Amino acid sequence: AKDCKRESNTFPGICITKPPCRKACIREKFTDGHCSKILRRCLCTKPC
Amino acid sequence: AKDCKRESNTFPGICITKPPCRKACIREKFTDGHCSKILRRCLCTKPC
Amino acid sequence: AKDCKRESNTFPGICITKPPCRKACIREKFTDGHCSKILRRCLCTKPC
Amino acid sequence: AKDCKRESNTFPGICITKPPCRKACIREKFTDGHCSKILRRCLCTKPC
Amino acid sequence: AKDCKRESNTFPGICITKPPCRKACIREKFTDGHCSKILRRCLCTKPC
Amino acid sequence: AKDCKRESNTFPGICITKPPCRKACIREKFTDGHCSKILRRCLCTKPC
Amino acid sequence: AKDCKRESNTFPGICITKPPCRKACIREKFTDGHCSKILRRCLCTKPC
Amino acid sequence: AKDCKRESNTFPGICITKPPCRKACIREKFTDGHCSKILRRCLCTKPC
Amino acid sequence: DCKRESNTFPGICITKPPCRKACIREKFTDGHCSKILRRCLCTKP
Amino acid sequence: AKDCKRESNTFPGICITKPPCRKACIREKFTDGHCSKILRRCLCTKP
Amino acid sequence: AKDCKRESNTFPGICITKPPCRKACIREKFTDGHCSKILRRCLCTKPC
Amino acid sequence: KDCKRESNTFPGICITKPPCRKACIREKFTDGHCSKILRRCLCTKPC
Amino acid sequence: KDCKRESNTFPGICITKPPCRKACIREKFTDGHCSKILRRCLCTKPC
Amino acid sequence: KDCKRESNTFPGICITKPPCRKACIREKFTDGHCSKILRRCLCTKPC
Amino acid sequence: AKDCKRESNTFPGICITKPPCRKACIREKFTDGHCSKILRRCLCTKPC
Amino acid sequence: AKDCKRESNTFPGICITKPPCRKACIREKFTDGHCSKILRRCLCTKPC
Amino acid sequence: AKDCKRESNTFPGICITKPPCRKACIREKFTDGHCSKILRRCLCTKPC
Amino acid sequence: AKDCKRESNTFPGICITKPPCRKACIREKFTDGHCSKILRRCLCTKPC
Amino acid sequence: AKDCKRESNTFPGICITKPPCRKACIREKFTDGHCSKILRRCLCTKPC
Amino acid sequence: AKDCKRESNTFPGICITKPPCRKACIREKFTDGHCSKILRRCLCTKPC
Amino acid sequence: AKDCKRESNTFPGICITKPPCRKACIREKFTDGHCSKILRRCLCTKPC
Amino acid sequence: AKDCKRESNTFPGICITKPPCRKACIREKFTDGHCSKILRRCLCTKPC
Amino acid sequence: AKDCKRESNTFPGICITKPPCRKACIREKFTDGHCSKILRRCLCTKPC
Amino acid sequence: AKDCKRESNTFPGICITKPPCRKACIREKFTDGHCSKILRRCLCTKPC
Ligand SMILES: CCCCCCCC(=O)OC[C@H](COP(=O)(O)O[C@@H]1[C@H](O)[C@H](O)[C@@H](OP(=O)(O)O)[C@H](OP(=O)(O)O)[C@H]1O)OC(=O)CCCCCCC
Ligand SMILES: CCCCCCCC(=O)OC[C@H](COP(=O)(O)O[C@@H]1[C@H](O)[C@H](O)[C@@H](OP(=O)(O)O)[C@H](OP(=O)(O)O)[C@H]1O)OC(=O)CCCCCCC
Ligand SMILES: CCCCCCCC(=O)OC[C@H](COP(=O)(O)O[C@@H]1[C@H](O)[C@H](O)[C@@H](OP(=O)(O)O)[C@H](OP(=O)(O)O)[C@H]1O)OC(=O)CCCCCCC
Ligand SMILES: CCCCCCCC(=O)OC[C@H](COP(=O)(O)O[C@@H]1[C@H](O)[C@H](O)[C@@H](OP(=O)(O)O)[C@H](OP(=O)(O)O)[C@H]1O)OC(=O)CCCCCCC
Ligand SMILES: CCCCCCCC(=O)OC[C@H](COP(=O)(O)O[C@@H]1[C@H](O)[C@H](O)[C@@H](OP(=O)(O)O)[C@H](OP(=O)(O)O)[C@H]1O)OC(=O)CCCCCCC
Ligand SMILES: CCCCCCCC(=O)OC[C@H](COP(=O)(O)O[C@@H]1[C@H](O)[C@H](O)[C@@H](OP(=O)(O)O)[C@H](OP(=O)(O)O)[C@H]1O)OC(=O)CCCCCCC
Ligand SMILES: CCCCCCCC(=O)OC[C@H](COP(=O)(O)O[C@@H]1[C@H](O)[C@H](O)[C@@H](OP(=O)(O)O)[C@H](OP(=O)(O)O)[C@H]1O)OC(=O)CCCCCCC
Ligand SMILES: CCCCCCCC(=O)OC[C@H](COP(=O)(O)O[C@@H]1[C@H](O)[C@H](O)[C@@H](OP(=O)(O)O)[C@H](OP(=O)(O)O)[C@H]1O)OC(=O)CCCCCCC
Ligand SMILES: CCCCCCCC(=O)OC[C@H](COP(=O)(O)O[C@@H]1[C@H](O)[C@H](O)[C@@H](OP(=O)(O)O)[C@H](OP(=O)(O)O)[C@H]1O)OC(=O)CCCCCCC
Ligand SMILES: CCCCCCCC(=O)OC[C@H](COP(=O)(O)O[C@@H]1[C@H](O)[C@H](O)[C@@H](OP(=O)(O)O)[C@H](OP(=O)(O)O)[C@H]1O)OC(=O)CCCCCCC
Ligand SMILES: CCCCCCCC(=O)OC[C@H](COP(=O)(O)O[C@@H]1[C@H](O)[C@H](O)[C@@H](OP(=O)(O)O)[C@H](OP(=O)(O)O)[C@H]1O)OC(=O)CCCCCCC
Ligand SMILES: CCCCCCCC(=O)OC[C@H](COP(=O)(O)O[C@@H]1[C@H](O)[C@H](O)[C@@H](OP(=O)(O)O)[C@H](OP(=O)(O)O)[C@H]1O)OC(=O)CCCCCCC
Ligand SMILES: CCCCCCCC(=O)OC[C@H](COP(=O)(O)O[C@@H]1[C@H](O)[C@H](O)[C@@H](OP(=O)(O)O)[C@H](OP(=O)(O)O)[C@H]1O)OC(=O)CCCCCCC
Repeated sequence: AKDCKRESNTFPGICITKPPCRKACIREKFTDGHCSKILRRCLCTKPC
Repeated sequence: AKDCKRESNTFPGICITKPPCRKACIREKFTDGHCSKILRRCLCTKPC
Repeated sequence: AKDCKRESNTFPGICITKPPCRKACIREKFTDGHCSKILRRCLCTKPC
Repeated sequence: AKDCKRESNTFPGICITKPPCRKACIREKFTDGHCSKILRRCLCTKPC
Repeated sequence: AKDCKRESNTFPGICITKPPCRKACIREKFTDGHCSKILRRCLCTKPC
Repeated sequence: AKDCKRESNTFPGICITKPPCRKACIREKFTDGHCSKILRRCLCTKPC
Repeated sequence: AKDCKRESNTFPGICITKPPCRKACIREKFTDGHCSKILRRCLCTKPC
Repeated sequence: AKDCKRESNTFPGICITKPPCRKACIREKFTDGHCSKILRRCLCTKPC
Repeated sequence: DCKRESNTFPGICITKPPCRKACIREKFTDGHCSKILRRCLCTKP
Repeated sequence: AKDCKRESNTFPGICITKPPCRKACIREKFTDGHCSKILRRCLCTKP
Repeated sequence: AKDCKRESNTFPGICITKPPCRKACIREKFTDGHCSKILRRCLCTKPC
Repeated sequence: KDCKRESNTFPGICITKPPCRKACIREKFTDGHCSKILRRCLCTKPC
Repeated sequence: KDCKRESNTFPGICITKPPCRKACIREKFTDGHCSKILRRCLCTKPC
Repeated sequence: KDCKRESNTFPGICITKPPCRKACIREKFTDGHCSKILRRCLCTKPC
Repeated sequence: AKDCKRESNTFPGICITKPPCRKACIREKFTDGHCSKILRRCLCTKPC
Repeated sequence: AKDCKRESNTFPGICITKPPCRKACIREKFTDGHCSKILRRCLCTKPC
Repeated sequence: AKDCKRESNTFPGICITKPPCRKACIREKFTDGHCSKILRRCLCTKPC
Repeated sequence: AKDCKRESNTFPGICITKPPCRKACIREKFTDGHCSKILRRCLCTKPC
Repeated sequence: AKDCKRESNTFPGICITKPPCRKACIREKFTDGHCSKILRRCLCTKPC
Repeated sequence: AKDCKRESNTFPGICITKPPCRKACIREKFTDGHCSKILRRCLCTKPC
Repeated sequence: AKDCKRESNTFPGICITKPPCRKACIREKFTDGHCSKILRRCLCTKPC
Repeated sequence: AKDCKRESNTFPGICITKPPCRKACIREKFTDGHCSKILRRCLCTKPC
Repeated sequence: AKDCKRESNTFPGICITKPPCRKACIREKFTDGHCSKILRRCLCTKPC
Repeated sequence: AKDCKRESNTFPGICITKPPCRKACIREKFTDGHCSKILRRCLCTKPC
């Protein structure tokens, strides 16, 4: 069972590396964040 | 804009109608559930 | 669930990053904006 | 002036004709509803 | 509140982005213009 | 070389013949109505 | 050369035979009328 | 409804844009010209 | 040879003799029914 | 109505555009030529 | 946001529904099991 | 095979294996390799 | 409404209703009408 | 075929056969099946 | 409540009327035969 | 060539794989069963 | 529930009726032949 | 010299890779098997 | 086994019927040719 | 020009890189092998 | 095994058939020419 | 190696065919010009 | 006007930040070096 | 004045960066090599 997921509302650029997307997701009260594989979107995750 | 989303862990088959996927997601402590477009998965949603 | 969606009327080009589409949607009396997955269109959103 | 659009949360089955989807959308405080052409979803619309 | 629709009689090329189709429709006494997704036609709209 | 068209909101079933679709469109303040070719929808038309 | 063509505005039924479709076209200020191949529509023709 | 139409006799190739087919129709004593949807033919329209 | 649909034929073309006479009145040499649409198709040189 | 139609005999290729079939069909002593939509046959026509 | 993952060694066929793969993974000392999206493989998951 | 999971601690792009392998051992894994296309640091440990 | 079934005894194309109605009554039905498009003799009787 | 009629008690859209078959049995029919395109619950019984 | 269906192997033409197709199906030890709606095929039926 | 086929009367769900529909058809005194192409129906077959 | 199928090598035109396709298939050492539903191809069949 | 073709009677799942379908077709006394592009069916082949 | 395939090099037009493409492929020392379904290409086949 | 082409009969899974597909095709008496662009199949090539 | 390829600099229109594009590439000192699949471009090829 | 690329400053409309775009780039002191695949822009190239 | 653009020929790895790409482009006789949005390519820019 | 393109025959891995693809292309008697945009293939270029 993976965590929930919602695209970041504060991430401005194109998700290349994981640490930058995690930093923006933590502002949105998420526990982690990673880049989408194809569209390169910053996806925030949290235990649901 | 959306809310937190995750695939259903308890949905048995193909998601075609919404009520069967909604009832499975509410049992998983979610608020709603809808069918994915192509693979017809039962995606559970809840406010983040 | 999701918010109410509509395509932007003032967005100039191709939706590649979020900030250019969010600002164009906010000027259209919306609350947020994001890019369409394939056609890369600026989609304006706001709570129904 | 296109309306804002969102998929119905209450329409159970597959959208084939307009009246059943329009009934579920108007019940959700929307002004109209129509079927998607390929996937046959019930899309609710209301002015915005 | 869905608007009517008629293909533009003045659009000289292929509907690739929205602004040039919106401007060509306003000159035809229409209120909005959008591109058809497949054939890339400029479709004008107005309240009806 | 066409009129402004929009799908009917009151037509109950499948558009097979023209009169039943034309009557529902004139009631909707349109001038004429015809069946769509493939999906068999009642399309209301009126001069732009 | 080939005659100009337009679908009949006043044909009530399904274009099964040519005599009934031809009579309706002449009442619409046309010279002849024939049934379409697939969708069984009453097409009206006149010199051009 | 619609205007009486007939395929152009002088348009040289494939109908891609509207003005090139429109000009070939006005030279054939017509008022407008548009491209057919799938076969991409130059169709000449004029008021009946 | 050349082919054209009949304008004088009143109904569905089931047999050939009814369509053959209707085409001869149209100054054609023969008339036969289409395979599927059951139309009276006149033929002439 | 319609004009008398017959498949062209000189033109042996596949009817892609209208001008090539309209020209070669006339050289068979007809008045017009066009392409069939599906089979792309050069169909001759005359009154 | 994801657990430790490996393809099942005891799942015979192609993963279509979740219950068949989940039962095979638990017998392999795993906590869950889900189908891959494209290749439809039975992937077993357990907390790292 | 082993149990696989993407590294939570690798900072950049997985260019070579040793840097990702060390970062996975600090996450209590036994090995790590680069993803073939996206160049991610995937940690591996025996299940 | 009534229960519907295509006539098994009607010989040809359903052009007018009375010929199809007579054939349906012989099949222990109450009425029969021609279909819109295919012109079939469809029998009707109360379920 | 058997005498068919659309169900007057089936509320939604016919997708699977069991839910429509039960509605037709309550309507004094023997079986029920979905229409192929419109997905309507058709009730069948021996004429 | 249908019977066992199989397409005729002896019908030589297009299934226009039913008596010609029913006769050819009886020679194939089938009890009945009817025309298919769209493709106009001779379909032979018999109790399963 | 083909066998006599009739849609299954006891198949509860939707035909994705052959074994589930084959067992339902053998249960109905048929010899084999397969999934239809589009509507995913379970079709029972047996030698005529 | 079907026989082995391969398209005819010698069928000259469009498969409209069955006997012309069956004749060309039997000469090609097949037992039967029928038309393809849409593309109107002559398909030869023989027991595998 | 194209081989004859028939759908597999024994292949359970959905044809994604060739080895699973080739193995099932070989057990059915066919020489080869492959996946269909769109519907992902297992099709067996052997010399006619 | 399946035959080796290569597109025809001498076929002049658009592949509609099989005999024109088969004759062209045999003129190139292939054994058979067929028309591709969508783009209508003349494809030659020959045992590898 | 282009070589004769046939899908590999022995390639295990998804064609990501070329050398794994080349080695399998050379073993099958072909000269080279490359991956199909979308479906990622191993295609064996050799002079016709 | 594909030849060295470059788009034609002199081909005027949309590549439909091979001879017109092949003739233009021979003028440009190439050995062969074919039409691209989707965009219908004239691509000149020659041995590397 | 690769040349530099800049959009044409003088190309008026939409890049459908290559010859018009290549000629417009030579007037801008470039060596070649070609259309973009999707946006149909006239991209000029010359040795950088 | 717009500056010419070309991918770097000496930048050895994947770009993430701008300064490393600018230094590589200036060595290649360019005036600036920015990195592509998605593919992370070091693109060199200089006035045409 | 563009060059001729051909995919590398000897590039073993995924085309991530350009210098590795250039080396593989120069060994194949090409002048330069770059990575493809979507499929990340090593394309070799040389003057025609
Ligand atoms: C040439 C253009 C062609 C269009 C290319 C289509 C462009 C395209 O592929 O991106 C679209 C997007 C995928 O985008 P992307 O890969 O970046 O995002 C992934 C995707 O959302 C998965 O569904 C997620 O897994 P899950 O759901 O949480 O389990 C995954 O989350 P995670 O696992 O990483 O945490 C995400 O990374 O998905 C679609 O909408 C289907 C499009 C339908 C395309 C239908 C094609 C048959
Ligand atoms: C590249 C093509 C493939 C892309 C696949 C990408 C799959 C995917 O993500 O859904 C998109 C589409 C849904 O089609 P569908 O007609 O049901 O839904 C329409 C679609 O969402 C349009 O984008 C909407 O317009 P817009 O957004 O407001 O502008 C339109 O709203 P409106 O007109 O009523 O206002 C909707 O009706 O699906 C496919 O194209 C093929 C399905 C594949 C499986 C087919 C199974 C039958
Ligand atoms: C091959 C591409 C397929 C993608 C779909 C193609 C993309 C798409 O949007 O489809 C619309 C199509 C239209 O069908 P339909 O004939 O009913 O509607 C016609 C269509 O809107 C034309 O564009 C209209 O002309 P125009 O615009 O005013 O000039 C015409 O009006 P008029 O001329 O009579 O006045 C209308 O009659 O319906 C499907 O095929 C859905 C089948 C889905 C099957 C549902 C189950 C899966
Ligand atoms: C791939 C594109 C083709 C399909 C989509 C095409 C959809 C579309 O564009 O509508 C046109 C067609 C109307 O068919 P229909 O036979 O009623 O009308 C004919 C048609 O309009 C021809 O184009 C006319 O010739 P032309 O143009 O004036 O020279 C001809 O005039 P005439 O010369 O006889 O007097 C008319 O008779 O409708 C379908 O094909 C639906 C079949 C699908 C039904 C569903 C089947 C599953
Ligand atoms: C195989 C099944 C075919 C049966 C279906 C064939 C049915 C058929 O023959 O119609 C032509 C249609 C394409 O015609 P196309 O879309 O270009 O032209 C439209 C068509 O004529 C409509 O009927 C018109 O509406 P209406 O009627 O006046 O109201 C419409 O007028 P308008 O709206 O623009 O003003 C026209 O735009 O189909 C094909 O030929 C595709 C060939 C596929 C390629 C295969 C051949 C290589
Ligand atoms: C059916 C048709 C078959 C042909 C379609 C062939 C297209 C194709 O299938 O590719 C996808 C394939 C497997 O995809 P598939 O969706 O089955 O498996 C997913 C994939 O392994 C992800 O990487 C996993 O996420 P993550 O990494 O752990 O975060 C995910 O785990 P989880 O989300 O469940 O936790 C898995 O479900 O993997 C490739 O990249 C091959 C190179 C692609 C081609 C590269 C082109 C350059
Ligand atoms: C192939 C493309 C062209 C189609 C031409 C092919 C010819 C064609 O159009 O077939 C029509 C055929 C029968 O139509 P037909 O008019 O003969 O008979 C009517 C039909 O059975 C309706 O379903 C009934 O409605 P309902 O019982 O009251 O609910 C009606 O009952 P009633 O009211 O009289 O008592 C009957 O009269 O219906 C199909 O199978 C759907 C085909 C899909 C149509 C394709 C849509 C594009
Ligand atoms: C979802 C997209 C929207 C729908 C788009 C497609 C719209 C469309 O195709 O309509 C089909 C619909 C009936 O289709 P549908 O499959 O739902 O209903 C079947 C139909 O009534 C047959 O006639 C019945 O057989 P029969 O008669 O007893 O022998 C059959 O009974 P059974 O075998 O199950 O027991 C029924 O299941 O009604 C029309 O025919 C209108 C003519 C349409 C063409 C009009 C041309 C003028
Ligand atoms: C995805 C779009 C759908 C098209 C897919 C095509 C779907 C397909 O493969 O069937 C062919 C279809 C049916 O033809 P047709 O009406 O002659 O045959 C009927 C059909 O087999 C039904 O399934 C039968 O009911 P059931 O099964 O026993 O319950 C019915 O038996 P019954 O009830 O009378 O006893 C039969 O009458 O005709 C076309 O070609 C559509 C034009 C397609 C050409 C498209 C371009 C013009
Ligand atoms: C538009 C026309 C649709 C008519 C489809 C009518 C129903 C139908 O026939 O489906 C088959 C087709 C392709 O499906 P698919 O690729 O899985 O199967 C192939 C197809 O049957 C070809 O016809 C075969 O070649 P041939 O015949 O031996 O020459 C080929 O065999 P081979 O070459 O490998 O040996 C098969 O692999 O699917 C669709 O077009 C629409 C599905 C999209 C989803 C539908 C949802 C609505
Ligand atoms: C969207 C459907 C529209 C109809 C498309 C009908 C389906 C269809 O056309 O398949 C082919 C396509 C591409 O296949 P793919 O790219 O893997 O393989 C290429 C393809 O075979 C080309 O035809 C080859 O060129 P050519 O012939 O030698 O000149 C080329 O050879 P080369 O260049 O490498 O040397 C091959 O690489 O695969 C799909 O999209 C399946 C989507 C369905 C997936 C269903 C998943 C559920
Ligand atoms: C669905 C997306 C639509 C397909 C997109 C298909 C588009 C395509 O084929 O290549 C473009 C893109 C490269 O993106 P990338 O950002 O690296 O390169 C940009 C591109 O060159 C633009 O043209 C430049 O803008 P402009 O012209 O000078 O104004 C821009 O330079 P600048 O502005 O910074 O100076 C460059 O950054 O590649 C992919 O999409 C990766 C495929 C992964 C996803 C595959 C898609 C399924
Ligand atoms: C229309 C949908 C896509 C059809 C693809 C049909 C075409 C096809 O199969 O390959 C194209 C593309 C690979 O593109 P890729 O980026 O790898 O390679 C580029 C491509 O070959 C261009 O055509 C080249 O330009 P040109 O031609 O020389 O001018 C360009 O040369 P250069 O500029 O670098 O020097 C190359 O870099 O593959 C997909 O889009 C699959 C994405 C997912 C699609 C799968 C959807 C299910």
